[PDB]
Amino acid sequence: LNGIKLGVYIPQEWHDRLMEIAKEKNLTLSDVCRLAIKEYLDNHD
Amino acid sequence: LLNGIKLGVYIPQEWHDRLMEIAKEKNLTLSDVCRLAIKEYLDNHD
Repeated sequence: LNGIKLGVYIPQEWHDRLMEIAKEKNLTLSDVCRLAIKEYLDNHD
Repeated sequence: LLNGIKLGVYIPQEWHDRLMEIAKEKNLTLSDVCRLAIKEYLDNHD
């Protein structure tokens, strides 16, 4: 994407479970990452 | 090596500057805040 980069390290299995979701949905791992981010941010009004 | 793999995810500024603000109120790194944004998300896929 554009805008502001992230350089987070996460648990190896997490990644995988994020890579299998991204497959299943026809997204990339960034896409699904933004998904969880925006979903988090939505929780916090 | 608890953590380990790196992500590079290009996200809007708004999500960026705003995640930052949550961190400072939970006292966390910008990075903690995502780690759980992600974990919760992965939890909510059963």
